[PDB]
Amino acid sequence: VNDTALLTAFKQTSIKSDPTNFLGNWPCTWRGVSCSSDGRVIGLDLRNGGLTGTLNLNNLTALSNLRSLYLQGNNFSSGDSSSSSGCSLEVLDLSSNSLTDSSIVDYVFSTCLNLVSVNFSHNKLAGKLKSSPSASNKRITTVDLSNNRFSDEIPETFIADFPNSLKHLDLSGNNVTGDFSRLSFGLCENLTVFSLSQNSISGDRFPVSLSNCKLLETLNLSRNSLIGKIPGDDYWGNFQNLRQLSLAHNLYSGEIPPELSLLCRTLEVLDLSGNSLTGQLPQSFTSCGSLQSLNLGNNKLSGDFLSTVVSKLSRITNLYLPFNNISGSVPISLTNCSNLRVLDLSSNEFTGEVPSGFCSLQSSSVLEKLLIANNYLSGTVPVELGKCKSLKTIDLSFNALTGLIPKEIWTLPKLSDLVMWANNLTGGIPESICVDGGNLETLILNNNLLTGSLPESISKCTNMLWISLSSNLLTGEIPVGIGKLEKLAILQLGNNSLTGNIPSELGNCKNLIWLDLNSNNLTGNLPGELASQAGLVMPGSVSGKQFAFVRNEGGTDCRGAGGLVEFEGIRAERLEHFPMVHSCPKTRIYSGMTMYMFSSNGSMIYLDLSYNAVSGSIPLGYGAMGYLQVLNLGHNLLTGTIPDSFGGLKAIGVLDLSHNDLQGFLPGSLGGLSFLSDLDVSNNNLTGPIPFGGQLTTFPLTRYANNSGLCGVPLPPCSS
Ligand SMILES: *[C@@H]1O[C@H](CO)[C@@H](O[C@@H]2O[C@H](CO)[C@@H](O[C@@H]3O[C@H](CO[C@H]4O[C@H](CO[C@H]5O[C@H](CO)[C@@H](O)[C@H](O)[C@@H]5O[C@H]5O[C@H](CO)[C@@H](O)[C@H](O)[C@@H]5O)[C@@H](O)[C@H](O[C@H]5O[C@H](CO)[C@@H](O)[C@H](O)[C@@H]5O[C@H]5O[C@H](CO)[C@@H](O)[C@H](O)[C@@H]5O)[C@@H]4O)[C@@H](O)[C@H](O[C@H]4O[C@H](CO)[C@@H](O)[C@H](O)[C@@H]4O[C@H]4O[C@H](CO)[C@@H](O)[C@H](O)[C@@H]4O[C@H]4O[C@H](CO)[C@@H](O)[C@H](O)[C@@H]4O)[C@@H]3O)[C@H](O)[C@H]2NC(C)=O)[C@H](O)[C@H]1NC(C)=O
Ligand SMILES: *[C@@H]1O[C@H](CO)[C@@H](O[C@@H]2O[C@H](CO)[C@@H](O[C@@H]3O[C@H](CO)[C@@H](O)[C@H](O)[C@@H]3O)[C@H](O)[C@H]2NC(C)=O)[C@H](O)[C@H]1NC(C)=O
Ligand SMILES: *[C@@H]1O[C@H](CO[C@H]2O[C@H](CO)[C@@H](O)[C@H](O)[C@@H]2O)[C@@H](O[C@@H]2O[C@H](CO)[C@@H](O)[C@H](O)[C@H]2NC(C)=O)[C@H](O)[C@H]1NC(C)=O
Ligand SMILES: CC(C)[C@H](C)[C@@H](O)[C@H](O)[C@@H](C)[C@H]1CC[C@H]2[C@@H]3CC(=O)[C@H]4C[C@H](O)[C@H](O)C[C@]4(C)[C@H]3CC[C@]12C
Ligand SMILES: *[C@@H]1O[C@H](CO)[C@@H](O[C@@H]2O[C@H](CO)[C@@H](O)[C@H](O)[C@H]2NC(C)=O)[C@H](O)[C@H]1NC(C)=O
Ligand SMILES: *[C@@H]1O[C@H](CO)[C@@H](O[C@@H]2O[C@H](CO)[C@@H](O)[C@H](O)[C@H]2NC(C)=O)[C@H](O)[C@H]1NC(C)=O
Ligand SMILES: *[C@@H]1O[C@H](CO)[C@@H](O[C@@H]2O[C@H](CO)[C@@H](O)[C@H](O)[C@H]2NC(C)=O)[C@H](O)[C@H]1NC(C)=O
Ligand SMILES: *[C@@H]1O[C@H](CO)[C@@H](O[C@@H]2O[C@H](CO)[C@@H](O)[C@H](O)[C@H]2NC(C)=O)[C@H](O)[C@H]1NC(C)=O
Ligand SMILES: *[C@@H]1O[C@H](CO)[C@@H](O[C@@H]2O[C@H](CO)[C@@H](O)[C@H](O)[C@H]2NC(C)=O)[C@H](O)[C@H]1NC(C)=O
Ligand SMILES: *[C@@H]1O[C@H](CO)[C@@H](O)[C@H](O)[C@H]1NC(C)=O
Ligand SMILES: *[C@@H]1O[C@H](CO)[C@@H](O)[C@H](O)[C@H]1NC(C)=O
Repeated sequence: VNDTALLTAFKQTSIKSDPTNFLGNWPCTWRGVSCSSDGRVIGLDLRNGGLTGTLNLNNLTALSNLRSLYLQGNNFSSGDSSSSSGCSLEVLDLSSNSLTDSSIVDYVFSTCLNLVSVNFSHNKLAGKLKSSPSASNKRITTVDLSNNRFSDEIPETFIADFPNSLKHLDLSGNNVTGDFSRLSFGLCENLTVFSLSQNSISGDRFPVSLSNCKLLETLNLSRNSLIGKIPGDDYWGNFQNLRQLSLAHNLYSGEIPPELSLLCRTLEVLDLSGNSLTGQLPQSFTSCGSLQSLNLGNNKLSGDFLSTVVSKLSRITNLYLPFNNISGSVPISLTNCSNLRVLDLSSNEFTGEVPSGFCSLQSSSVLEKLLIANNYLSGTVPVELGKCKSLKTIDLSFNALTGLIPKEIWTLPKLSDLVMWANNLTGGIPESICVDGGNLETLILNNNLLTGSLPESISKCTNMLWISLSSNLLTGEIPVGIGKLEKLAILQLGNNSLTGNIPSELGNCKNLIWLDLNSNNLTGNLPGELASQAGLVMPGSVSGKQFAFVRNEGGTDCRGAGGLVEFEGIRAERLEHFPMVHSCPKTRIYSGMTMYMFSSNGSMIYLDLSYNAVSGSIPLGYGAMGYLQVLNLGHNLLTGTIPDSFGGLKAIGVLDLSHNDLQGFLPGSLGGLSFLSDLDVSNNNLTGPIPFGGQLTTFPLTRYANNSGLCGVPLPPCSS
């Protein structure tokens, strides 16, 4: 069994697909294989090779001298059981694969006594935790079981049963359970990084052994169900080296113990967000000269501690306090934080004016992100913000601002996200956008009082992902240059007074997936190029953004098919009381993060053109939109017939064609539409039988009413 042969064996009895030809030259000359001088294999590096196969580690460990095995970033599944061979690995990397049989972990823990670092992260390893590395293993230092599918309670001695040289143990990203106080860390020597984050571990007390981890640098216990008070008193003196602590998204309550400031000699990161903490950051925390990231969001904190305490922290660079009860005016002492790059105070009870002193710092300010959404700020957008040349994101939405958008905002060089919807801002969009100022990714100013037209200059914002200007007082034509924005994914211009034709150039927007021009004054014909991207849409950087969708539940009497709104830093409760939510008698609020449902070769997703004066026939190409979930062409002057191609709108759930002048029959293929949950073809001149398949026979009468001779259930039968 020569080493040269085993790899070829592995290549034939494992690899199922090599679309990149990563092994075409297949001992030492081969790709990924590193050799020693004596002519023995000691390393196999096949990371990110797009390999599809079935890994059985015993066929690689047969190699006598193999100590390095990199298979991370592939599509390897788990193979048969062990053929009983000897292991010599020191480094093993099986990350980002499709392993499922966790026996591969029991084998590496039983054998592989020279194992230094192992990583199974981002696989599908299932089952309960059981085996810890062999006691004969005297070198293992880092072990990463994170982001798998492990289950059930953790063994009481699991962590403690690790060799004494362990330094880094990552168990985050599974669904293990258990009262945390019953878990033993043992003497917990040499341990510096430990994470149980993102599991279902309960516990109202910490285990006593944890206090033995005197060398701990990162303690991450976030996204569990730990309850009670944060351990105070002298407890945090055990961790004289702790640099990062996270107790976020647990069930902790009470005040933040002043004794937690024992970590302030070395603490660099604290995340206590997502609990039910009250009071303020105790004054004792002034000694945190090393703290860089303070995240206390989604709690119930209040008081003046931003000024009494946080302003005294010099190394602060990332400050998060959104979703709290902090009232009053924003403190100006926060400018004494000279190294502050990101600041988030959204969803508090702030009053007064926008903070601006950050920019007139004796030096240039490094502030890049300023977020104060869902507060009660008033006045105008300070022109002083134009001095913060490092600014990239500005979120002032859902305040009570008024006045114009200063020229100095639109010329901030690095600006990227300009977000101030749900205010009373006036003025227009400069003709000098993205030319003298930053090339934006998001321009979200819906529900304001802006006026004028949309500058043709918008064509210069080639990085644009999301435009929202709905419910303003805009006029003019939609500039044809919009078609140059090939990264533009979302475009909302509803509830304005726009005139002209729908530009054919919209079809050049390669990534456009959401188009809302409803309730304007547009004329002309439906451009056929709006579907010219069906089956070609690539996903893009617009994904991963907080949104909320308010579904108007009032048929066609309610204008538009709902409301999609950017929702960073905003409370749902504040939306459910927005009068535009009362615009429809009945509503439901969906919320989440923007996420494509196709990896490539997609189509448009949302199209609302209702309440205009567009005329002509429905372009047949519109039936090709396979991922289209909404099509609202209602309330126009459309003529002709409903294309039978509409039978290929497999993803559609809402289809509004009412209050037009459509003739002919309903395509029978609509019956094949398995997600069609809301159809309205009433108030046309449609005729003939209603398609007998799908949900079309169960809809209310009002969805077919006022036509010229429709028949069939739910209408009277056509034969009488
Ligand atoms: C422990 O451990 C843990 C784990 O376990 C961790 O955690 C982590 O962390 C991290 C950090 O980073 C993160 O990541 C990140 O994130 C972000 C986002 O975030 C957000 O969100 C998320 C999500 O959420 C979700 O999920 C969850 C769970 O799963 C839940 O809970 C929720 O609810 C949700 O869910 C939802 O959704 C989903 C999806 O869709 C679905 O499915 C469901 O159903 C629903 O619907 C989260 O997670 C987060 O959280 C956070 O935060 C918060 C607030 O803050 C808090 O509370 C928490 O705790 C956390 O925290 C954190 O953070 C913070 C701040 O914030 C701090 O402070 C602390 O410390 C911590 O850390 C939130 O909410 C994003 O953004 C990202 O992404 C990024 O990155 C990546 C890589 O990694 C890439 O790829 C991408 O793209 C991006 O990037 C960016 O950035 C960069 C830089 O770096 C660059 O490069 C790029 O470009 C970008 O940029 C930007 O910008 C620019 C300009 O500048 C432009 O251009 C562009 O375009 C853009 O825009 C990431 O991913 C994660 O997430 C976490 N996880 C967890 C689990 O949590 C921690 O860390 C630890 N700790 C310690 C150690 O201490
Ligand atoms: C700290 O701030 C939070 C967040 O703003 C406050 O919680 C909110 O308090 C209002 C008070 O009316 C709650 O509204 C009530 O809720 C239910 C309907 O959900 C109903 O029983 C009442 O008619 C009323 O509308 C609101 O739901 C609540 N928000 C959340 C997310 O729980 C809190 O009151 C503030 N605390 C102090 C001491 O100021
Ligand atoms: C832009 O369009 C609005 C509204 O017109 C559309 O709706 C109204 C019904 O609301 C309907 O009458 C019209 O045919 C379109 O479907 C215009 O404002 C409306 O003007 C009509 C004129 O009869 C008045 O009866 C309405 O009260 C008035 N307002 C509303 C809310 O309807 C507006 O004039 C148009 N602007 C331009 C520049 O064309
Ligand atoms: C920008 C993209 C990525 C998106 C923001 C994406 O992330 C969202 O998931 C987006 C596609 C989701 C969020 C809200 C959804 C609608 C909510 C709703 O009330 C439903 C009622 C009924 O069930 C109908 O049949 C289908 C309806 C209309 C849904 C269509 C799909 C929507 C729009
Ligand atoms: C690991 O090597 C063993 C030993 O060659 C492989 O087991 C054989 O697989 C072939 C092909 O499927 C069968 O015909 C034999 O009956 C198997 N047993 C033997 C030879 O004793 C095994 O398939 C290899 N595993 C992987 C994942 O490559
Ligand atoms: C990764 O490999 C898995 C199998 O391990 C592939 O999943 C199969 O893909 C075929 C099409 O090639 C489907 O017919 C099967 O139903 C799939 N099986 C399972 C269990 O999902 C998967 O396509 C591969 N992914 C790649 C190469 O990106
Ligand atoms: C479109 O935007 C306008 C902006 O004025 C909204 O008009 C509001 O309508 C309500 C109806 O109850 C009035 O109470 C408000 O006073 C109006 N706003 C203002 C600023 O006067 C309208 O609701 C939006 N939606 C549509 C037309 O469907
Ligand atoms: C998915 O998109 C790809 C993009 O590559 C399409 O395939 C290529 O399209 C480009 C133009 O973008 C042509 O120059 C290539 O000749 C195409 N290659 C092919 C077809 O192999 C692909 O057609 C799209 N798929 C669907 C279902 O629309
Ligand atoms: C079908 O058309 C009739 C006639 O226009 C509609 O009845 C009108 O309803 C509006 C508001 O609902 C009233 O202001 C009118 O006075 C009504 N006219 C008559 C003659 O009664 C009816 O609502 C339409 N049906 C649907 C489902 O839209
Ligand atoms: C582990 O800790 C023990 C006792 O403190 C020490 O002797 C040993 O050298 C440490 N091992 C490593 C690899 O640091
Ligand atoms: C505009 O001002 C009025 C003043 O009464 C206020 O009620 C309204 O909420 C403001 N608009 C917003 C916050 O979008």
